[PDB]
Amino acid sequence: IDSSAIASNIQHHADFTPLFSPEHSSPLKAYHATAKSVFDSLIMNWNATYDYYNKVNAKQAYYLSMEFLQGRALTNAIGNLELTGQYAEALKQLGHNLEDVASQEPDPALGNGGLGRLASCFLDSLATLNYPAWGYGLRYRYGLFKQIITKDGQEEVAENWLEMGNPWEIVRNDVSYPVKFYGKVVEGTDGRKHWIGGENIKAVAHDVPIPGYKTKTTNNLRLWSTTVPSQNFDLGAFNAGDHAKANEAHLNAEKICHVLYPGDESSEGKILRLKQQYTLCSASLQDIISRFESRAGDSLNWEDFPSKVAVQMNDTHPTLCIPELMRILMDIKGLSWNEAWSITERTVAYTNHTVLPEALEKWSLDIMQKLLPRHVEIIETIDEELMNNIVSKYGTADISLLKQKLKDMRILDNVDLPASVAKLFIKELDPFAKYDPQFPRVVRMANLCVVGGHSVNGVAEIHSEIVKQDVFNSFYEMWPTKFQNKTNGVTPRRWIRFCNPELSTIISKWIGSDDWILNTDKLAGLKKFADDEDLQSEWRTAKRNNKMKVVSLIRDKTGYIVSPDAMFDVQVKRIHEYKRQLLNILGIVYRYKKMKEMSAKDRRKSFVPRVCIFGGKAFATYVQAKRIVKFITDVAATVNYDPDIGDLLKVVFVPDYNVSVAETLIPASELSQHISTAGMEASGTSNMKFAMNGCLLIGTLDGANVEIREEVGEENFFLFGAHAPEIAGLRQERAEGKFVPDLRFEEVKEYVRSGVFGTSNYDELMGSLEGNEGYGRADYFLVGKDFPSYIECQEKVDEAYRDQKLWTRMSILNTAGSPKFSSDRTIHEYAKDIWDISPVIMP
Amino acid sequence: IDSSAIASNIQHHADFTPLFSPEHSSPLKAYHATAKSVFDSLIMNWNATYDYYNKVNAKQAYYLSMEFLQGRALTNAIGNLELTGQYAEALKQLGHNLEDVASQEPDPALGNGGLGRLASCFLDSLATLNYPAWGYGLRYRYGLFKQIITKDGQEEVAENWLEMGNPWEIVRNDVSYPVKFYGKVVEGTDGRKHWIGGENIKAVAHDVPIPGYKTKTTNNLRLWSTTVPSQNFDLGAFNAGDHAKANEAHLNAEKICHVLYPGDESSEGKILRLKQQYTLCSASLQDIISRFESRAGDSLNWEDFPSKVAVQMNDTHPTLCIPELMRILMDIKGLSWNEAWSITERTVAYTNHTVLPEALEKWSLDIMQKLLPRHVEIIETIDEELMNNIVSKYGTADISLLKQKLKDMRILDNVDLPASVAKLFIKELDPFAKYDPQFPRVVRMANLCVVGGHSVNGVAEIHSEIVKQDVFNSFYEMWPTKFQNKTNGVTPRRWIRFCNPELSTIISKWIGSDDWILNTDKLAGLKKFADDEDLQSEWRTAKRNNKMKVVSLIRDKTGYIVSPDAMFDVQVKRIHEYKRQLLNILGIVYRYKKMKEMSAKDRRKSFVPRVCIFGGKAFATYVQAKRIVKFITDVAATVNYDPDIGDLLKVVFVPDYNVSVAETLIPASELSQHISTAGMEASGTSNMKFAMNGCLLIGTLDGANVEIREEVGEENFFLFGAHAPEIAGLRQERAEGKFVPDLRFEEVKEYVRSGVFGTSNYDELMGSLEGNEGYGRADYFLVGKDFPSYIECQEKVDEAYRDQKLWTRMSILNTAGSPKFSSDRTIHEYAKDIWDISPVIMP
Ligand SMILES: OC[C@H]1O[C@H](O[C@H]2[C@H](O)[C@@H](O)[C@@H](O[C@H]3[C@H](O)[C@@H](O)[C@@H](O[C@H]4[C@H](O)[C@@H](O)[C@H](O)O[C@@H]4CO)O[C@@H]3CO)O[C@@H]2CO)[C@H](O)[C@@H](O)[C@@H]1O
Ligand SMILES: OC[C@H]1O[C@H](O[C@H]2[C@H](O)[C@@H](O)[C@@H](O[C@H]3[C@H](O)[C@@H](O)[C@@H](O[C@H]4[C@H](O)[C@@H](O)[C@H](O)O[C@@H]4CO)O[C@@H]3CO)O[C@@H]2CO)[C@H](O)[C@@H](O)[C@@H]1O
Ligand SMILES: OC[C@H]1O[C@H](O[C@H]2[C@H](O)[C@@H](O)[C@@H](O)O[C@@H]2CO)[C@H](O)[C@@H](O)[C@@H]1O
Ligand SMILES: OC[C@H]1O[C@H](O[C@H]2[C@H](O)[C@@H](O)[C@@H](O)O[C@@H]2CO)[C@H](O)[C@@H](O)[C@@H]1O
Ligand SMILES: *Cc1c(COP(=O)(O)O)cnc(C)c1O
Ligand SMILES: *Cc1c(COP(=O)(O)O)cnc(C)c1O
Repeated sequence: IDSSAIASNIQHHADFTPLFSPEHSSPLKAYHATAKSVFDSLIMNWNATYDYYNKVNAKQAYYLSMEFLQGRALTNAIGNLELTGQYAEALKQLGHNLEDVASQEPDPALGNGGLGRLASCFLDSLATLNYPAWGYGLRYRYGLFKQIITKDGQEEVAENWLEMGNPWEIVRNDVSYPVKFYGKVVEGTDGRKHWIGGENIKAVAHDVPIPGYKTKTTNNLRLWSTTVPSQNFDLGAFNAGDHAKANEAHLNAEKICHVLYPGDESSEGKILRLKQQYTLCSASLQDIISRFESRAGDSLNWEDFPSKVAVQMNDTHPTLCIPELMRILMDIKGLSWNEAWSITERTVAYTNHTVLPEALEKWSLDIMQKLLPRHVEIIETIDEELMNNIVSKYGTADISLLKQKLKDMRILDNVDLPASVAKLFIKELDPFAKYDPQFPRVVRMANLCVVGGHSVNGVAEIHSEIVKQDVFNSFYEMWPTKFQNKTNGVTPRRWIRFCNPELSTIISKWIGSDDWILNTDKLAGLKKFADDEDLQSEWRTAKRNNKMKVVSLIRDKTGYIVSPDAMFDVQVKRIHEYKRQLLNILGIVYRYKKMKEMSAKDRRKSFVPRVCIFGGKAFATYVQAKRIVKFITDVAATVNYDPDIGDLLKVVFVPDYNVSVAETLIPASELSQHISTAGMEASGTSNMKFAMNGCLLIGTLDGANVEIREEVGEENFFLFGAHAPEIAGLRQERAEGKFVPDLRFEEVKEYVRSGVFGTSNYDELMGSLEGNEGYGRADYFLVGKDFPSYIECQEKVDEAYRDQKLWTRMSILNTAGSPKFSSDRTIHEYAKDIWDISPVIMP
Repeated sequence: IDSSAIASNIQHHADFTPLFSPEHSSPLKAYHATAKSVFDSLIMNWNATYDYYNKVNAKQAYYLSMEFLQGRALTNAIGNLELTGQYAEALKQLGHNLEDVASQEPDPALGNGGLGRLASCFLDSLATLNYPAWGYGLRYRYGLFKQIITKDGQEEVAENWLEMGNPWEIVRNDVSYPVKFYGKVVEGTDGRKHWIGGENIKAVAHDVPIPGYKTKTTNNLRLWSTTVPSQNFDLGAFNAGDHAKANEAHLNAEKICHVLYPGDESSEGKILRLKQQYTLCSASLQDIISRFESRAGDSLNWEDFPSKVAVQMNDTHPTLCIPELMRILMDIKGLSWNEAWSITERTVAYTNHTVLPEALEKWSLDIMQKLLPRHVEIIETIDEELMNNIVSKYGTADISLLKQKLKDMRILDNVDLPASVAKLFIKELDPFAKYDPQFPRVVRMANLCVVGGHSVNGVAEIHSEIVKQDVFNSFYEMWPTKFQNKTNGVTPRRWIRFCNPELSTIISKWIGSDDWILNTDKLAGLKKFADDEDLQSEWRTAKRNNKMKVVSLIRDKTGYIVSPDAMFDVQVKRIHEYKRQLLNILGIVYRYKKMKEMSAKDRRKSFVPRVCIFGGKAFATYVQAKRIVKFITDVAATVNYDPDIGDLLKVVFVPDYNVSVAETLIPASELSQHISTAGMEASGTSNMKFAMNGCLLIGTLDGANVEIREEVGEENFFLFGAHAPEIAGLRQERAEGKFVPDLRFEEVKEYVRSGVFGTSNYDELMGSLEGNEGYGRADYFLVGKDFPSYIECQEKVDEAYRDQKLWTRMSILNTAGSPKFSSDRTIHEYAKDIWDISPVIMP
């Protein structure tokens, strides 16, 4: 299977599955063709893998998520098939360049943060390790948004990734499932419940093959596109002139897949958010059920269901899986409550990803009751049961104790207790056991997930402890055997081998083979070579070579001109008060001010030259975050064009940070920042990407840094800031006026109010770092607190960078320390300890 | 290139361009694959033809139309490539059946009536005869509508043909043209006009190859799909919860291509109707201009434009081509008025298709002025010129005469005359030369088309005379050399060879070859064999064999059970008061009543057994037409289940009449009806299809029947009814109470009011056949008048069918008489006498 045949297959797809005029010649045209030529290998293998799983009828694992940051598939598919050399040559013959062709691929608009990229890494590992597993998600048309950076700060534009269609997917027209909204429940002849009426849509499957590395195993991300049958278009409306009304039905079905995490401060935004989730659950489960039945055939027994199916709820979005499975098993197959509940408990598992409350979903019962009346019936029964198990395991005797246990674990909050439990609170009836109209009736999804899943895990050792101690305590006490940990990871094929081929050469040379790509434990053999100077020379050169690609990026995307002989200092992540991009920039602002009040001789002596690179998207509606990116941009303009500074300091905000950007940025990075308020980050995965590439980490004792420190060693990691235990203390200290800030921190704040950074003075932004009390103020994320610790920590980073022997020694020990953070071992752990699945290898 | 390789190509497309799960097995899946396997041959040849035309830079002809009834492509593509035998065998190997696979193809929803099917026939002839010509149109998503027949009559459902995508098209992503609505005009530095602002959309090309018969020549139907760039989607709107507002821009662009001939009783429906047309013109012309320029290259001279381009305006919908070409030539290329006008005059030509006023488009100036302000400026200048040419060619002297000439030919009606011409009417100023607010300001498009095109033709000899005498008289007088005739035709490959293979065997046998398919004149050699009994036997059997396919159709689509040993009497056409389906059914109702008042012995003696088959769609908003289909259905129920009748008479209304239905119906037909009120049908093409298949015609001296009678001979055609000259006379006779109807016609009307045809008595419908005066009444289409002539004519049809030697002799002479009605010679005529194009044969 040689390069000359491949160049013919490329030509073929350009001409015989064409998207452009024949005489037209574009890199973009070359991409759609090359994509399709590669894809042929994936279809062959996809079908082989599909057919073999059906034969073997092995337990299949199903990963549900609202997010998938797939990123560009081309170079990773080609790389995994090991046709990387030959596709490169093929494109030379045709007057093209692979790097240039690959760069025309649009990033799928299917995700946002770690949650999505984690899921994606997971799928690559799962395929690579021959595990039978699919991903289920929604096919978002416009995604979250494409970030543009103007003079007003961030602006959001809808993404265009599907405008010419996605070559990396396959429409499965025979795979359509009906999904239902609103309606009402009634009891049929056969005493069985029947959910009728309401609005009805159909979800259609779009498959995205996941090619394994050096394996024929090709798994699948099945993506739901919602629509309605053309007949639901209203010609009466259209011919009468009312063209929007004519189109109402199509809009409502289709908007479900328009935007990721749509704004929900409106009742209409909530209903959509909820329709998004139900669709994911309903369509996905129906399909899972379907596959179980065709494989079972004549020998069909539902008790076999949890031994053939594992469903993984990634955060609380897919919670509805639980009652949805109960609906199908009872209303459609005629299983009894306990029979269905037993099966459900053992099929579902839950991973929590953040102690942040935007993930601890609460829903209005009234909305849910209206949209999904049958599911509320089911939850009502589940919550009645849950309370009877609590009654058993505790009280009747101690009522005030029992009262507390019931608040904590209740799924439906502020509802009239079931008759059974209300009994215990007569005096008559206690107000606690009664719905209070002064407050909302709420459905607490996280509790329902804890009840419904046989396993509950977090994503880092510190975090899964927080989960057991702070978040779900009464539940841990009841079912200690539910609670686990599965520390996150990242695929080393996309995040070393294919994003950083230059380093990858150096790695396989000194370890003696390239097997580490798969058996990443074998990177540890670099520890001993850490002080060899010849290794160090190749290692430093590689970093420098990758830095020149970023100089191109910054030049092109922002217009700024930046030298690669400086320290590349990066912070790229979702723009949130808690991740504290604000802390970082203010630290830069302090050094900027010091440089400006200092002689040009001393400037060289005092500070190492840096290029401080920010990136990430600010949730559009999040007002304060958006002001933070605006602010960063303003500082950039002021610093980069100052002749007193020059190449001693540059500050750059790279627009539209996504998988593609990270793939260039990360390998070129020498210092990355992960400086979240301690105990707020659950894990974080860029941490792990950076370390794999020999990037050093400056950060807090928070999430995955903790374990990353353990692996690479305290001496090869820049630690600063208050620790997790001390947080709420330092806050309440602030509340009673007891915190007095560093003199240097007051200096910076006022130097910002000086107005040297444009016509804006930002008294409003600095205002969130002041006062003792009140929402949006009181420096809740401890920026002013950790400030002095931090800027002092940055002095030690300077001094280390001065000894490039040391810096490179440490650089190397981070790569040597990374193997724990391979998504491969994250998968093994999941596979053994939760899913209980076995690999399946085709002959 | 053998059948065994083709079956592999089919398998390949099923697996390597898949639309369904791999284990799924459907006739439908087999179609999409087979379609794609055939398509590969078309792409090869499409590109060969494309490239060769560019080389030769031969004058290209461009057919613009709002309609294209393409019909199913599969068997016609396969047939034209002459791979018909081998594709049939290929499908047997794969466990499938071509007829069964072909029947899964959805009819494109791209047309409605003759206008569309004519255009389509034309494209097949043009490719077949090696003429360089494209068709330009819009890609309608939901089409006009899918007709369903319920107990309430007709109901309209939006068509679903694109739900899985069209295998027979190619998206040309590099071909996008901006189209602009509203806005305003301003004068730039360079004294040149500039149209700025307003709403902006983009039209994208979708190509549909037109394979020629036994030729490599593969021409093109370029179809415009309107949209906007994803960035015009409003995230602010979406995140705020206002999901319709977020989507407003996309809806407005996209709705342009949603429905064919959208209802326009609303100002909003008119603006759309107009946006549809402008888009067709604007996008198409820009593309034409573009191709001219790339072929011209360095040697570019605009005086060469009409020697390289011919644009054909099919009816008044593409009228805007005229001022649109003027816009581009002046505002974009900088040609002067006379330079651009000279070129425009010689590029554009106009075909009028009906003296019916829904085609003689009048537009409100105020709407047009708002939507297309620059185009009105241009029309204003054209109308000023037109009036100066009339001033020259007539008056100043005779003013009342000149007044009359100006009313008739004026493009803008009820507008203030230009200063120049207003001069001639001072007394002061004559009210005639002044805008009267008591009436609308109107733009008369047909006049503009006459002014703008170097040729004006009709579509049958009688009609093109009507056009010169009645419709455009003053214009004919001014420019007699503009006015022509091009009698319509139909492609004999789709309408004999491939719809009727059984007959096609018989044809090539007795003529000695199959060259007639191409050189259809050679059917004339059948005249002499008309009385050979062995020919007659094969001929009768074929008809009977094709009738058994219709028994299946009627059984399946309506549920009625009908014997093929009866006369198959068909009327299938758009349901219009003027085509007079009402006349036909009432004639049936008369025979029904006669049979019911008669002994069962006499019933056999008096009437030949018939199956009377109606079909066609009633424009949804057209209230009276819809009542006519309702009525027909009610009669069907009453007649078909009457034991006194049995198989002596059946009446059937076939739902959703389209190309596909006609392909089964026509070859099986023995009598077809074309009974329009004389002088109202321009041509008609089903006439010609029926005759080609040996179907006899009963009809009026109207449109193409006239010439069809001339060809097959008066003795082989059933003529009835008042003639064209006598019409308006018979009407005004009615107006002054002088018409007294036949006693048998009053009998039928009252027998309908009897209520024997269901709970409806239809006094409202019969009401349109009564009175002397008033809109919707007064029997304007002369149903009661022609009635006695007609039912008596049907007695002669009975008596002829009794002598099957005679009937079959006549059947044969109709096929022998058809060659004139081949779209091939219609094309030759157009090509020589209007377009002035030459064929181009590749080596
Ligand atoms: O992949 C990364 C994470 O993804 C998921 O988190 C998403 C949330 O579930 C989703 O709701 C959304 O959350 C945004 C809020 O909707 C939005 O209001 C805002 O929150 C602000 C609020 O606007 C403001 O009034 C207040 O002062 O501050 C709030 C934050 O403290 O922003 C939210 C996100 O930035 O977006 C999330 C992804 O961006 C998973 O749930 C999570 O576990 C993953 O880590
Ligand atoms: O392909 C066949 C023909 O196509 C084109 O004709 C189309 C018309 O241009 C288009 O406007 C439309 O016309 C329909 C009217 O819009 C609709 O109102 C109705 O007209 C009725 C009216 O509703 C009613 O009030 C009155 O009593 O009677 C009117 C008719 O006399 O129906 C019209 C069509 O049935 O549809 C046409 C195609 O269906 C070409 O223009 C034409 O030349 C072709 O022959
Ligand atoms: O982004 C989340 C939000 O959390 C904090 O809200 C505090 C607030 O200070 C209190 O008044 C009360 O409302 O407790 C909340 C935490 O439980 C921050 O105040 C705010 O800055 C931050 O944006
Ligand atoms: O479908 C068209 C429509 O045409 C006729 O309208 C007549 C009408 O009778 C007159 O009162 C005046 O309005 O002249 C028109 C023709 O110029 C028919 O009357 C009507 O039945 C028919 O539907
Ligand atoms: C790895 C990755 C993330 C997650 O980063 P955190 O460190 O968890 O904030 C987000 N976005 C993209 C594009 C990534 O590649
Ligand atoms: C030929 C044809 C027509 C045109 O028929 P007329 O006799 O002009 O009314 C309309 N529709 C279809 C599907 C056809 O095949």
